[PDB]
Amino acid sequence: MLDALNQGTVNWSVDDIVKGINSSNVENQLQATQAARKLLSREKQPPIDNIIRAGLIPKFVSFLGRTDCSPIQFESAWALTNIASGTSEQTKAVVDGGAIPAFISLLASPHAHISEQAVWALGNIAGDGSVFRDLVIKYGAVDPLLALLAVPDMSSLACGYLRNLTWTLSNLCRNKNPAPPIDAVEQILPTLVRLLHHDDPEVLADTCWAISYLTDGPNERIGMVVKTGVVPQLVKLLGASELPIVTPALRAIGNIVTGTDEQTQVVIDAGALAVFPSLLTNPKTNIQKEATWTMSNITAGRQDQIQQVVNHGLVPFLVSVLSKADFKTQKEAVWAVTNYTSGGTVEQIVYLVHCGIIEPLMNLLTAKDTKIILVILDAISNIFQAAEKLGETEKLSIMIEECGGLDKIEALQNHENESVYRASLSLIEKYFS
Repeated sequence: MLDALNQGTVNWSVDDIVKGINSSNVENQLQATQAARKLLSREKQPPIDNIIRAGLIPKFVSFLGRTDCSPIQFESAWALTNIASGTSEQTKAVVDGGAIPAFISLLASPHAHISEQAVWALGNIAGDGSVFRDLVIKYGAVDPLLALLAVPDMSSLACGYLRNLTWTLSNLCRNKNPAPPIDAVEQILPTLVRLLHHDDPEVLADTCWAISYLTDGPNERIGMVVKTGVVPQLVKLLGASELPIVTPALRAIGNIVTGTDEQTQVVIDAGALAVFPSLLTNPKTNIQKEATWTMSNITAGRQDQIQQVVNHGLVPFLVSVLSKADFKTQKEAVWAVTNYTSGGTVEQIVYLVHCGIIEPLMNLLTAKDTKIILVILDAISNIFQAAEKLGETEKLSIMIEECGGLDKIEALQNHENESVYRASLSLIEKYFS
């Protein structure tokens, strides 16, 4: 019944656990609790419902408060968490048994490894959905969670512990319907901001993820993030060599430029455009895709913003990706071109055409995707409008003819797709007759 660690074992019955856990002997209570966490920590087929049916949750929860015996606090935190990591109903049973406030009080243990358990517990529950997340917040988890990081140097804290607390904060930032209560976000941001200057790769990755969640919302949310001055540091991390940093850094920058024109300018002012050559030629196609998407949202902005895209020499990269990247990225490149031609100046559209946008664009008119064809034709239209202003519609017509583009446009003349038939007929009637 005891192993060579003097702990309870997986060989204890529920009968045994119930007896031990109800004893006045503290060592017996601890062994019963160890036997329970060992049973419940089996990855596969843990007998969670048997422990719940033995009415044991309220007892495990009161053990969380047993300062006289930190190992009992640890072992019961562990068991409860394992229970909570099960079905939604199993989690709901842990919560209904009062575990959240008890975990929150446990953050005050002067034992790092105990307060660490509480952080871990609350992270698990918070991430079990928006509803639990809000319960964790409503019960007051935020203040004590942050107080653990209110120290002079974060580096006084062990890497493991910091990783664990950062992970838990990012779950308080995660999910929608509904999104995190705004005042909790206000409270948390300044700490995330300090975390982005820490130099542990996993801490940085977790914090970038949290920021990406906060920036996935209405502009009010984007603004809050932007107003902290993190954007520059986010841009620095875009440059990081670690893909697990670059990926959420990129998502966050991508989200921010879906915001207002001023919000996008903060991104440009921080020097993001300079990182785009390495992103747009990054072997990971997901990065190319996210990067091109971001670029599509910058070329949807103002003319002096489009001008910075040009000034950083990014247009040939865009041509390159429109030509010879995987299709999902090519779709973002179509958007980037359509946006750029929708808002750019005449001179900017002349430059885009001199970079050789036309052939790659025309080639995509064989795509079997109606949305994409209609957008490409929209882009074609915008380029023609600029040629009108120079009285050069005809020289563009000729550029389109020679790279096989008039053929691809003629090929859309099929009534089976009435939408595509009309778009393409009009274009043919106006500039190819």
